[PDB]
Amino acid sequence: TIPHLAIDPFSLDFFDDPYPDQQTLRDAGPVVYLDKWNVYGVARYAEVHAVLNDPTTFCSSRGVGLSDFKKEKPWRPPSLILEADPPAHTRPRAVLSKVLSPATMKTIRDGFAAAADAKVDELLQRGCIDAIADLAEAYPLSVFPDAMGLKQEGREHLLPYAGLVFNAFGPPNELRQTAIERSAPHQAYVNEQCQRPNLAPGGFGACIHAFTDTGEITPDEAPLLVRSLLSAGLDTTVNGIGAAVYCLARFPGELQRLRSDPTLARNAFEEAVRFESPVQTFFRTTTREVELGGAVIGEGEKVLMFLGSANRDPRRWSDPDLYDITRKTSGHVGFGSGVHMCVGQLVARLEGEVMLSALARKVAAIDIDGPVKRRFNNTLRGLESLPVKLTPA
Ligand code: HEM
Ligand SMILES: CCSc1ccc(C(=O)O)cc1
Ligand SMILES: [Cl-]
Repeated sequence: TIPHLAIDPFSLDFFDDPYPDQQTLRDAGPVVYLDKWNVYGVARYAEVHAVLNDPTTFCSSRGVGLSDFKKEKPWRPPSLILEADPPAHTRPRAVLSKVLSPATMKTIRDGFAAAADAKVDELLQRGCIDAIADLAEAYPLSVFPDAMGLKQEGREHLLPYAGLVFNAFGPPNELRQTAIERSAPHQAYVNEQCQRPNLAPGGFGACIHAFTDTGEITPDEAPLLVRSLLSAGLDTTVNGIGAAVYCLARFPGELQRLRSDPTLARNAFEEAVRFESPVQTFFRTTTREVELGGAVIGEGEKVLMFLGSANRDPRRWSDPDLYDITRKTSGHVGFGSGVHMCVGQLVARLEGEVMLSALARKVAAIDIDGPVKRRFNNTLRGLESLPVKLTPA
């Protein structure tokens, strides 16, 4: 009943151009079996959305990577939020929700926007830049570690730790095993910065620790929740802003629309999250036998969701393969959906908005003027290098 496919969604060929293989996955049926890794796959919007929105049947506490925590030892202590189910999930979720709240956004917005304008002005002096190292990486690196309250020393470890995290959701291929081999110093740095004494007053980290007396979390939970923000909050935004710039460079008509109405900046970023989905895939584990898209999946089975594919499903989206900054994007699953829907989305959107705003006001053209290089990762999609020429408005 369920079709069996030999496509490896964690192969370099697949990362290099996933879209044909994703259509193959979608069109094979609502539920496929991937023989390469012995997991179920869902690549259509309807099923991805369904799975995300049934956390009881499709749980996160057995890991959202290939590895099933009931069978194997997690490579690091489980995340208290990503890798928990309700009810254990609920109160740590509420804390991060309050730390990364509207009111917090209001306190950091002017500083994030100043840094974005400053960076763009700086890049315009150089003219010819690498939009990944010099922009997509540089800008979040200039605001997010400070917003966390991290010391200056050791920040070089943040992006490698994050790449390690996203590679570790994948299967035990060479990307994963190589990241884990080199992980020790990145883990040591991160875990040490998660302790209260190391997090500057006023920051997200110190705020998490200050929530440890409300009865929502205990002091011994706070360092792992800081760990969550250091895992999830930098590299994703780097790839999201990277996606946006790449899109504006490939769709000059849309840069021109953005320039003419900079208030389109927030939706232009959202549409880039749909179009390139920085977080491409991750898993759930079935807690019982279940019927999904007319197919029967047994208990204790891993289910691979293709978020990027869901976001390009022509069953859901008109002209899914176009970047349209005035698209009604609501419903996209680039930030997930349901109880685990990205708790950091206000931070991401704020970074993305104020950067695209800066570009909209200061830049007349973005032309690729060098070889584009992709960065390969088991679950993150994004570029290694994007040489562009920026023309000042
Ligand atoms: C464009 C940028 C981002 C993207 C595409 C993204 C994507 C996602 C997705 C797809 C999920 C759902 C995972 C699941 O359902 O298992 C998620 C959850 C989460 N994200 Fe984000 N994220 C981004 C930015 C951020 C930022 C900036 C932070 C922190 C400041 C953050 C922290 C988290 C955390 C802690 C979770 C776990 C939430 C939960 O399990 O309730 N993310 N993210
Ligand atoms: C899979 C969505 S991105 C993400 C990575 C790490 C964590 C965490 O460490 O809790 C949360 C979300
Ligand atoms: Cl760790």
